Amino acid sequence: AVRIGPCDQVCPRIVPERHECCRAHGRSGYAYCSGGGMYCN
Repeated sequence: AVRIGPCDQVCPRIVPERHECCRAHGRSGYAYCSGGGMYCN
C-alpha cells in the first residue's frame, strides 16, 4: 500500500473518484486516508 498524488485531494470526493485515483496511477485500488494523504492498496 502506498500514497498517490491526487488521491489525497480526491480522498474526500465521492466513491468512484476515490477508486479511480489509485487505479489510474497503476495502484491496486483505494484503501484508506491516514495521516495527511490518501493510501491505495
